[PDB]
Amino acid sequence: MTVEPFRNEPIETFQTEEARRAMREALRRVREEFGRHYPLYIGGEWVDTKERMVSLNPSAPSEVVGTTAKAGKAEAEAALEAAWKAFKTWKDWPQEDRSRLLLKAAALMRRRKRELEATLVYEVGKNWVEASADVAEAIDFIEYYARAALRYRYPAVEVVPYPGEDNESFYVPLGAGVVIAPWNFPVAIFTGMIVGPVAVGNTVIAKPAEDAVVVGAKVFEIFHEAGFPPGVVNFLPGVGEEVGAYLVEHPRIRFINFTGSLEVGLKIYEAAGRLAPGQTWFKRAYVETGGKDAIIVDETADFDLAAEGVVVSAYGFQGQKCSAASRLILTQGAYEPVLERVLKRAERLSVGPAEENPDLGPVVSAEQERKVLSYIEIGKNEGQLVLGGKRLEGEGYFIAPTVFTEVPPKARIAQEEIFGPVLSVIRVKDFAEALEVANDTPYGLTGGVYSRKREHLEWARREFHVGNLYFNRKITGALVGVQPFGGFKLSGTNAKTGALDYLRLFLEMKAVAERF
Amino acid sequence: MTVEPFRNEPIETFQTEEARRAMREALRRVREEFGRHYPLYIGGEWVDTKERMVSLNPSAPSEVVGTTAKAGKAEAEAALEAAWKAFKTWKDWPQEDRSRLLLKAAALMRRRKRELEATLVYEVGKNWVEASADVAEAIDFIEYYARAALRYRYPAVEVVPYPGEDNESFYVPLGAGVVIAPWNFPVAIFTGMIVGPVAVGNTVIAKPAEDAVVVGAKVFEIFHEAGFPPGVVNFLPGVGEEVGAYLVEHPRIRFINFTGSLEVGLKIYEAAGRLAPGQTWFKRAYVETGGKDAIIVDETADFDLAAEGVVVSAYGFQGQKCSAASRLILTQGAYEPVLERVLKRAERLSVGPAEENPDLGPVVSAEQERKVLSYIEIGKNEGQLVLGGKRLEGEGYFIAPTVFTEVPPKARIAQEEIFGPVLSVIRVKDFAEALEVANDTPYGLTGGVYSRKREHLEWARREFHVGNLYFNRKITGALVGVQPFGGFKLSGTNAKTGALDYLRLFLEMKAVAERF
Ligand code: NA
Ligand code: NA
Repeated sequence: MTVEPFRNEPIETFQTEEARRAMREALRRVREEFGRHYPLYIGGEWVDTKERMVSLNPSAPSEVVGTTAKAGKAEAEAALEAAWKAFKTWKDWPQEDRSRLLLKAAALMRRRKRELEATLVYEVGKNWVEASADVAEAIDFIEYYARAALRYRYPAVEVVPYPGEDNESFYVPLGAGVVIAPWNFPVAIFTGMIVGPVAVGNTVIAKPAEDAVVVGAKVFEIFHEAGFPPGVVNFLPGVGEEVGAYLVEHPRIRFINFTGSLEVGLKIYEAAGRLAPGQTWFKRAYVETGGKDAIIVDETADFDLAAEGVVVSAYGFQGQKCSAASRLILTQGAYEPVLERVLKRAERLSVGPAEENPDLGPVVSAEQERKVLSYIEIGKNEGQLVLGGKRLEGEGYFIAPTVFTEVPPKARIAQEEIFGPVLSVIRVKDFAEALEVANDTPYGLTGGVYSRKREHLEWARREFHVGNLYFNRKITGALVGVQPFGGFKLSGTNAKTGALDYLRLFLEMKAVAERF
Repeated sequence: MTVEPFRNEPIETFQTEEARRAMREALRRVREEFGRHYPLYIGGEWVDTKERMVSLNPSAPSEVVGTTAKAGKAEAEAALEAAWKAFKTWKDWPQEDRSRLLLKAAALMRRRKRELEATLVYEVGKNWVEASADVAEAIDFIEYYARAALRYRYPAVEVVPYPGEDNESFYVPLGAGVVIAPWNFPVAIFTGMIVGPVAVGNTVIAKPAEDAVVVGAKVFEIFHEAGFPPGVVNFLPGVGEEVGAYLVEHPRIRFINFTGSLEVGLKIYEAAGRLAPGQTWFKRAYVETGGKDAIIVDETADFDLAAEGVVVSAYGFQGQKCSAASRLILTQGAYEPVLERVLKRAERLSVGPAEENPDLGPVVSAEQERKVLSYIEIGKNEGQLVLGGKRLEGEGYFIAPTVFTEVPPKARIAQEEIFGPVLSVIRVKDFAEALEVANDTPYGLTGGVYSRKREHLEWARREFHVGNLYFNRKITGALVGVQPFGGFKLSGTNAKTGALDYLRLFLEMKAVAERF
């Protein structure tokens, strides 16, 4: 099969009247549908339940954006049966056929981009460009994995020949697994985590984050329309740990693909290591578990450029990114000039209902707000609050862009993932100390350096121990294909998304010799 | 760096007078050297201990092949410190330099081939050709991984370009890890499990199997002579669980490479899933955990060819292989002709001291002998004993080639890995039933089919669910490069040895972007 070379889906900036008009139209359609109910999707059909889940607007939490069905263990077992039944034949599809199915799904998603963006705006409080980046990335994952999967097609393995024999090695999919998706990229990462394993012959049971069940269902409408055979992909929104735990611990779950908090990732990995009664394999678990990401700026940097990149990195989607700059490490000569610019830029950021395209919408839920406010309280004892640090007026979960300075490297706010608009500024003597401070956390996801000194940049290339490192630019928004995404240390298992290597994680190899 | 394309090291058959003469002299010199003491190897030096371990000749257990130092927790910690210290600079060696070091080690091993084979004969009771295949495979691992490592060299990752930026993805080694090696291939697999990680910049603490500590020490002599920097490879023979448990559970062990029993493998995988106090990463654990491997024969096969291949697969190295044919599955039309041929061939097999180059030497230890004899007692009550089934006379651990027939597919002797010269013959209606029975174990390592029917071979290609499948030939002796080796299900994690993919397991990826 021959398609155009992969390119990334353009991220809409809404600079044209037509773009703005199209968004307003999408926002109107989506809100007119706030009354909709979305069932489970199991074995190729929408399956409702007696109990339901409610999805709220974080910019107006008294407003319901939709309701969904609620899976328990029984529906989890039904989905598992459907997934294994589907696997028996889905595994035998030619790779070209599976890749075409994905390409169809990408084309349908592209055609519904505005509707999906507008759903992210209302359901998770993304502003317009954050919303567009999320959906574009989801399209990218489907387009990239469709093509990348062909690189593994029968028989892909390079082997040494032997006289009088055919020696053939080839990959085969694992089976049925469970995807446990995050709320902060509930189209992009939700889609990527499902379609990567599915592209090469696996089948998947997907549990959306509670906060983003509506947009998850809409992605499944796309899967349904694309025509994935029954049981290949399944959708199980649920409350609390019931569904996820049942599947993670199940003897017949073959793999687990997880993105979310370290607390939960650690439990998943530990459970994956155990042989459940009657289990007949070693479970694979892929976890991406967040970061405490730093930007270093030294005295040679373009300070204006640095301040812009820090502000985008720290406060983009309200700092609710595993990639967010939550630490700003400044050498002596960079401290005053950089901090002053960061403060001036940050104090101008607007915060309000996401649909108005503010610089920041609200945090995602009452629980997120509680967590972020609690860390702000901790931060008041550990550093010097110099900007924000409070809830803003309205029922929406609006929190001001927050900055603490003179933060000790080993402070709780300098070590623990806050996942909100809170930046900790750390002052260091020189570049060597900046690297030491950058490295001394349990995590290793993203990092950045602003500097004009080549020796400092190339030193960081070698020694700033993070999976995704960026020089003289923002540290968020890794692009599929361009920047393989995934970390070191307690940021997870280094499963690089948007990379050729990702699909190998969902395959095993068979070696077959015939002696003639 | 440019070297000749990889070829496998030829396996000596000892058919020429020159080869016999060389081998007799090598065996004489090794025997003359019985009783020699080998210390631990830690941070570039041989380090002795007060306690010692004894290695016996399984063909004449009153004979002490040698003794070694015995490591406990303190020596394990000293080795870990040395391995992390070495890692700091070893990771920074150009890949060409590391690869050249492996090539030197291969050249030195090649020059000591006869001595190592003779050490295997005396220490683990391999006959001459089994010893030669073992050493040749060790040489192959070093040659193969030296070349394969270069395919991963800076910056190896294929990424999509982006305007105005350099995007550079590359691999880095993980750190210091522990190797727990088996007694049955204590040159080949001991070597491969160590030099693979080490090739790409990792460092290793290696624990030899208790029964094979002398040959492990000799491999370390080669490593020391080759000039691996201090700390890069470390040798810790020990008794029982102490050293292995201490390292597997350690917060500062980065990875674990294991080959041995399912029982032990399951505990290792479970422990690697836990975060030890102060641990700052998700451990990787690679395990290869044995098999219950079948050869299917149908009525279309060459029955004499099948019987030869079955006897070799079942009884080579006394059936003490993860790859050994421990099940013979015969369709109704093949049952009588193949079984009669197998019986006639097996009853002619010689058994005696390994130095005599018999068809079968002894099993490896008194405990192994006990276990195998216990399973023979179990088998007598499950199927029909038709050959052997007893210990022979002599102090060496000699067990007769054993055959049970009309074995129920779910019998313990048809399910559990006996690891001795015991073949279980299962009679089935047809090929479909043969595949069902072949698949219905918890394992998935090796298997074979003797058939002339193309439809049956190609059906097995798709449905006989084992990592290493062979048609119309023996199912043991997978060659490095030619047949990537590793299984499915409870045969382990499908870490394919002697394959390009093996080295990827010991690397993580970094993505570094510079916006100009
Ligand atoms: Na919501
Ligand atoms: Na021994």
